[PDB]
Amino acid sequence: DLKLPRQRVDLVAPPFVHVHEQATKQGPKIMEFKLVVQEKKMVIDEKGTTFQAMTFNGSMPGPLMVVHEGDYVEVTLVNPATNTMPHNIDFHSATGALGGGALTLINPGEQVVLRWKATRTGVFVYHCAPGGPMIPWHVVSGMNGAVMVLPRDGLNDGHGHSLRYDRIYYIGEQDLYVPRDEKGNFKSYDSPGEAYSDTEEVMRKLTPTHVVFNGKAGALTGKNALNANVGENVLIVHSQANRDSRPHLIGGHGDYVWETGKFSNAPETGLETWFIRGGSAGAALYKFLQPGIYAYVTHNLIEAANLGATAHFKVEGKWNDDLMTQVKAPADIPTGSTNENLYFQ
Amino acid sequence: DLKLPRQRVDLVAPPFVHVHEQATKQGPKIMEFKLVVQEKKMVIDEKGTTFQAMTFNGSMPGPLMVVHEGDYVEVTLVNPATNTMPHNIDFHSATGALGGGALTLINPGEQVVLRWKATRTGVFVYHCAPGGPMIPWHVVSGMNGAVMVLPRDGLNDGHGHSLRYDRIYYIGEQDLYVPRDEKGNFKSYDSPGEAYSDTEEVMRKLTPTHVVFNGKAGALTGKNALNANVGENVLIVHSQANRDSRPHLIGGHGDYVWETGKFSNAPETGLETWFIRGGSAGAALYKFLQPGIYAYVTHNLIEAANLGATAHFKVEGKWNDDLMTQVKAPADIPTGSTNENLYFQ
Amino acid sequence: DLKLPRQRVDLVAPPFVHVHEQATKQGPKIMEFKLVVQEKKMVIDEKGTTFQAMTFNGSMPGPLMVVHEGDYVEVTLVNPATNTMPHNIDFHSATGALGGGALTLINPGEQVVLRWKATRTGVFVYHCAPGGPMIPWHVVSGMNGAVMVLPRDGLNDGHGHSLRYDRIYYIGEQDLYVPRDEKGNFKSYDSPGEAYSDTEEVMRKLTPTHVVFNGKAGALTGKNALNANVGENVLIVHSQANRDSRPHLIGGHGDYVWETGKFSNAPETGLETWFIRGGSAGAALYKFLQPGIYAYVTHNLIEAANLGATAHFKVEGKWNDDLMTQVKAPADIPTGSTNENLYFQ
Ligand SMILES: OC[C@H]1O[C@@](CO)(O[C@H]2O[C@H](CO)[C@@H](O)[C@H](O)[C@H]2O)[C@@H](O)[C@@H]1O
Ligand SMILES: OC[C@H]1O[C@@](CO)(O[C@H]2O[C@H](CO)[C@@H](O)[C@H](O)[C@H]2O)[C@@H](O)[C@@H]1O
Ligand SMILES: OC[C@H]1O[C@@](CO)(O[C@H]2O[C@H](CO)[C@@H](O)[C@H](O)[C@H]2O)[C@@H](O)[C@@H]1O
Ligand SMILES: OC[C@H]1O[C@@](CO)(O[C@H]2O[C@H](CO)[C@@H](O)[C@H](O)[C@H]2O)[C@@H](O)[C@@H]1O
Ligand SMILES: OC[C@H]1O[C@@](CO)(O[C@H]2O[C@H](CO)[C@@H](O)[C@H](O)[C@H]2O)[C@@H](O)[C@@H]1O
Ligand SMILES: OC[C@H]1O[C@@](CO)(O[C@H]2O[C@H](CO)[C@@H](O)[C@H](O)[C@H]2O)[C@@H](O)[C@@H]1O
Ligand SMILES: O=N[O-]
Ligand SMILES: O=N[O-]
Ligand SMILES: O=N[O-]
Ligand SMILES: [Cu+2]
Ligand SMILES: [Cu+2]
Ligand SMILES: [Cu+2]
Ligand SMILES: [Cu+2]
Ligand SMILES: [Cu+2]
Ligand SMILES: [Cu+2]
Repeated sequence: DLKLPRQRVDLVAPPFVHVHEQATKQGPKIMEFKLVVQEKKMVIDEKGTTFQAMTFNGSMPGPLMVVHEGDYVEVTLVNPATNTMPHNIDFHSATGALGGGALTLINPGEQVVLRWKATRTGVFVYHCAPGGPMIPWHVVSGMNGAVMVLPRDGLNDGHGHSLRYDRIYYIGEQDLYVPRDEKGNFKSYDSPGEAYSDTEEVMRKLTPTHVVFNGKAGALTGKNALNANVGENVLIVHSQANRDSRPHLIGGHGDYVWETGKFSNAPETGLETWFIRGGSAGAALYKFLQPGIYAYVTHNLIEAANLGATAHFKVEGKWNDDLMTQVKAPADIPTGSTNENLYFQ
Repeated sequence: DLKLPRQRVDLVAPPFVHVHEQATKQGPKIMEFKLVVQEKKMVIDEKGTTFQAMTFNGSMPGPLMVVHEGDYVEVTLVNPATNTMPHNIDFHSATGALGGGALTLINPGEQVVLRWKATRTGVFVYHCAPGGPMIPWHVVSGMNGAVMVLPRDGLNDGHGHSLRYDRIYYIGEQDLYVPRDEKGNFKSYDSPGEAYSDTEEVMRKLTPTHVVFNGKAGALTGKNALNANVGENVLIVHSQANRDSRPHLIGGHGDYVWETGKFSNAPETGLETWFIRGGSAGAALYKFLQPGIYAYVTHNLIEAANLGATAHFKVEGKWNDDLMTQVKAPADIPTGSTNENLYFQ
Repeated sequence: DLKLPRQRVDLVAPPFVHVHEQATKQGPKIMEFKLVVQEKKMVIDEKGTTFQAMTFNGSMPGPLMVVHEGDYVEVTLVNPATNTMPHNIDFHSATGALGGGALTLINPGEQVVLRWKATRTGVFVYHCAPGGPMIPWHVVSGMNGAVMVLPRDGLNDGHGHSLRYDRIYYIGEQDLYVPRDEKGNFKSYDSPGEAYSDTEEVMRKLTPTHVVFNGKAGALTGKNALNANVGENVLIVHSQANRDSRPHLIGGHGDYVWETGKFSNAPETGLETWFIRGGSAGAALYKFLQPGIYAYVTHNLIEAANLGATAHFKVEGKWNDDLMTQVKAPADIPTGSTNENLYFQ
């Protein structure tokens, strides 16, 4: 019925993004994606805490899908017979049938094929939503990702100037609700169903035990730091399917930020910290101007430092002393200093 | 002193809205409204939990008032002698005297008449605010609503195009703080004053026990779903007098969203999820393009599914297979499938 | 190497702001500031609760620094030998080295001199960030302030009209996490290090015990209310280094609000309530139109009334009955009233 060309897309694991064009002269295509549900125990923190995760394609977040405005997205959702639970998918990018949820409920051993027209530009959450209390539980178990629908002319600054990224990273932020025993130790379970009742009790109090990027504390630090170079314009897509976040690049800015995540709106310029409303994706462009380590956090610093929500960028390049310089290295305070005359003493 | 024409307005119970014009050629009027305080026990959840509510006109939220820029709003606030508590009203739309609170404190058996000039366009919270700790307690007991001040030319897209709604609904979202006994069961009381001390202890921990639309879990689901038709442009006014919310229409979008709720600002286009800051109203326009059930949620899905914060729209019309279609109904996974070669296994 | 003129700035205690120009015809300068770290026990609430604070210049918040775009900011950070902890500083305004943190770690008895170029306009957080879990702990112990980088032409409305304030106030909002004993009483400690382990446990649950302006409940009420006059345009800078806030001026508005706090973006007009994302500063201009007391709150009214987050403005001037008037003072309800016929009874 459609007859458009069909293009198969091979998804890649976050924080990386499958190859795509920003600007394109190709016409609308049917862009074919496969997502395979995987329930599995995963390690979420640096102490080895495990929890019964439920994922799209084995990762938290699910992979970033990228298409262009006016493409059709044909998703094969697969629920392997090794799974225990029904699953489905809601695309916040899509129109109708609860974002596709009402057309994609599949039992273990089943798959389903949904097509949705990419009529709305931006970054959007996709997440599982089987019904009722199963909706939050599948989402905070890991079952959420994002899709980016680019304008065919690529990004602009909303003032008639093209914007182009050298690199793109997808940061999925996950709130997790891990039960504790009477001693305060995280509990383990043999299956998601066995973890449910105790997890729902934690969920109800609305306070995550962990807030993680790329599915675990430390996922995107040290060896797995995100690479960049001075002069590169980097797009940082950030999603949170359930809970607000306030992203901040420590020692940088958001040059161009779509915090509500929709490219029909002009981005804000020069932000320190932006805001991802729970149930959405946003995006920030930044041109690195200085080398070194940058931390990328939610700027609830308790969440960032103590519940897992810090990533690192390692940026190669030459230091710019005009932007910042240490004028005097740490030195003993002048014995002659008169700090005891200061107005606040 | 004023001499302008006086127009009496009959308020209607949320989520409906009293009849009004969007664009008008009438000049400024004195728009006369009556709000009557009602303290009463109300059922808030589907298990029959009751709590000692305090309301404007017997509803949570209070009714939506609609006037036009440059109208004067003359509110008679009535505090029946059957009430136990002083009450007042703060209009976030109004200028001076703590929004009118400092001019409207009335004991049981009293009424008061306040006039405020509608100088600021948008949707705004109104709420009770008697002083001190009584301010949050009266508000999270139910004593909040909204007023919409339309431009005389009606809504625009901020780019010189008129916007007109076919239908308007008012979604008041209420955080509730219901005490529990040592067993975890919700406690009942014979009066608001008797509930206060235990409720303040819950309030202090900043975690609601319920987050409800139109005063109770399930208020706007099943039989009470909101009606619409394909092709109708629907305005959805959302308020939260105390606590942030992140509205989302599942399977739809916000075509035009004023999340900060003020019509002097151009709306954002094509949002997935928006943000109502506690202490404000916002509004979203959406043109329905697909029939069926839509859920309207705060996209903290735990709040939505587990603490009461889901409404439904039932939309009549023809399905558009071009926007979305089920290409293949659920089927067993191809025995020939090679999902064990997938990159994440 | 730089040779620009050097201008020393004497900081003043919040909520006041050191003298500065809005529009300037001076060229870029090296603006010299000194911040001295002070660890000290401070009183945070009206019951006399103390906690082991850590401050810049003895205040919560740290003082507001004001410079202009293209100035260089040369900060001497001093860590007196009477302190117990290493400290540093991260300027969200600055580019490189984690905002300066990675260049400013100083032990007790040391100082350091950092220069950063003011390339980004707006209000920005600065805060301590020594590393790891010490980052949130130093920030929620008090170690955060703000810097404003004005355009050289001063503020504009983003529509080619100059905006000028008559007065400026800096409201730093602080989330505090004070341990409680088994009885619910706040605990005291002899040193920050002794308070740490019990404070980290409170921090982890993400629910402050206090949310204060200018370092304590009641800091900016009664005798310390903020002064203004009818007709004055007041800039209200609001920062929160760790946690979201929703500012509201009760009986007023935000005429011009930069809630994300960056002057390259046009402000929103006529807001009721705005949103400061944790890790940022924002700013609102308001022209007072009515005299009397205004409360300035976070519009989580529980936080405002019950956890300390209310300031007052006392505004001198003549009452404008056209904007608002009490038409009828409180009176007994007309015996003849027919309120029992009302639709909601
Ligand atoms: O806006 C992107 C895309 O959405 C559609 C619906 O699929 O239009 C919606 O938004 C338009 C612009 O705001 C409105 O004019 C329209 O009424 C609404 O349906 C597409 O038409 C549009 O290309
Ligand atoms: O958090 C309370 C209490 O629980 C203990 C175990 O008894 O540690 C648990 O909690 C810590 C913070 O979440 C985790 O680091 C640890 O993994 C977990 O087992 C106590 O150490 C702690 O005081
Ligand atoms: O903005 C709506 C309405 O508010 C008033 C005050 O009642 O003006 C305020 O905002 C104006 C536009 O931002 C400012 O120019 C003005 O200084 C401020 O008092 C009305 O004048 C206006 O019609
Ligand atoms: O929530 C804790 C604990 O309390 C119990 C009663 O002992 O149930 C209460 O809490 C539930 C969630 O809020 C409610 O559904 C119910 O209405 C309430 O009485 C336990 O069932 C629960 O485990
Ligand atoms: O934007 C203020 C200031 O920031 C700099 C970097 O110091 O520019 C950044 O943002 C510009 C405008 O968005 C971009 O064009 C640029 O690529 C980015 O580095 C300065 O150049 C500018 O004056
Ligand atoms: O808050 C719980 C419980 O603790 C007590 C002391 O036993 O009071 C403490 O908590 C109050 C609220 O935070 C504070 O006003 C007071 O300063 C603090 O000591 C009880 O009174 C209260 O019920
Ligand atoms: O600047 N980072 O917390
Ligand atoms: O798309 N709704 O959770
Ligand atoms: O209007 N203040 O809560
Ligand atoms: Cu699922
Ligand atoms: Cu959703
Ligand atoms: Cu009241
Ligand atoms: Cu209010
Ligand atoms: Cu410090
Ligand atoms: Cu920071």
